[PDB]
Amino acid sequence: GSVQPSRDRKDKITDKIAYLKYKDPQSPKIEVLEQELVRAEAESLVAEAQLSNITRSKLRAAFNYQFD
Amino acid sequence: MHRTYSLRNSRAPTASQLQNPPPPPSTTKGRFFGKGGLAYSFRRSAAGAFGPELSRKLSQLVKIEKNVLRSMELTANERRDAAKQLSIWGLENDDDVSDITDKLGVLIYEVSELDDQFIDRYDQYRLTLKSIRDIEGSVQPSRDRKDKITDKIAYLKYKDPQSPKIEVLEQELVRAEAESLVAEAQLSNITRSKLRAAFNYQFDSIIEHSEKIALIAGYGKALLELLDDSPVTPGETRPAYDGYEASKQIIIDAESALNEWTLDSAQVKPT
Amino acid sequence: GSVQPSRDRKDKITDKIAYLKYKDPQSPKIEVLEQELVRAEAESLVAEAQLSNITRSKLRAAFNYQFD
Ligand SMILES: O=P(O)(O)O[C@@H]1[C@H](O)[C@H](O)[C@@H](OP(=O)(O)O)[C@H](OP(=O)(O)O)[C@H]1O
Repeated sequence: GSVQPSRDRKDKITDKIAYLKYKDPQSPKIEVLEQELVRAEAESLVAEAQLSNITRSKLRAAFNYQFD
Repeated sequence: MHRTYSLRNSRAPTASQLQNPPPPPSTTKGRFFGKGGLAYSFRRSAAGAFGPELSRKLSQLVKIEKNVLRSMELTANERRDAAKQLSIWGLENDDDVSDITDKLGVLIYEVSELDDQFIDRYDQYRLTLKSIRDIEGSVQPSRDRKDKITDKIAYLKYKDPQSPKIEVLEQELVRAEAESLVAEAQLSNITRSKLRAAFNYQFDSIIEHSEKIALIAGYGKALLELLDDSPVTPGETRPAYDGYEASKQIIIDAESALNEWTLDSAQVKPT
Repeated sequence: GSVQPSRDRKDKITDKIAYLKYKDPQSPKIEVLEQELVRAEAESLVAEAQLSNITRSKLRAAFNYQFD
């Protein structure tokens, strides 16, 4: 639940970039938005890994304890 | 630098001062500023207390640059209209005066034309600085969020160490740190480039405008050198003035020199 | 005056393509619209040439006649 908002924000930034590119290509906000998008992508790249690292361990430990 | 190297607010003697004594200060310098009412002050103050704290100063600088650029347009318009008025006034006089005055008005008329291009380049430089302002203002919230997360972790650790929110908060903190590590680099990468480019453009524009103005003034002096003067006794009649052709050649040469000049052919060579 | 509507239609088609790409990339109308755009471009390529061919001739002839 804590992990999800990062991907939410990345999707929002991507949608904003896609809309603003269509509206007018001459806006000066393309570069800053692209930099923000690449920053969010770099963050999510490690966020997904740290989310997927612990699930397969905690689930296994809990189920082993329950079965014992 | 008279102010820096001496506590006096006056002007230290120099070569120009030694050659010619400095003129008295202008009498039409009133105590009241009269800086276009309170609109300038409002534009100056409102911009510095609304947006993010990081980009507060650059907005003020942009507004002040806008005021600077705005003033020169009025100056150029007034100078052009002054030239027009002088040309109008010179008509009802002698033949030589009715021509020299018109030629001088025509020559003076191009200062506003140069100032318009200077203003355009100034606006370009202002936009270039505004880009840096915008990117730094967008950069700040990431560090704001990282600081907030760090403070939350520090408080929750003190409140009770047995809370299960330590691990998730620590992971969020490390994620924010990893994001800020590239955010700071991408913020610092472009400032030293955009500032350098904008200032180089501004200096090139200043050099070009100053050299063109100096050339125009020199050719104006050359044209005015033709105006012959001699005292006349009462009852005498001055000889008919015949110098129409020379002035036309002078102004044609001025046009040719102004058009031919390029940046690479700058006459001034700094040491 | 007769030449202008071709470029008007080409601009309209380009704007429609640009908007529909932003709205959703999964629409099946991208290919047909792109083909229509390339057809309009091929038409305008000769329309501009045939417009510019005759102006410099008719203007010159008319002005020569007037001066004579
Ligand atoms: O003392 P005041 O009320 O402010 O008026 C000034 C001065 O007393 C004269 O009236 C005038 O010089 P002239 O009589 O020669 O025109 C001058 O105009 P100027 O500043 O344009 O020279 C005024 O600024």
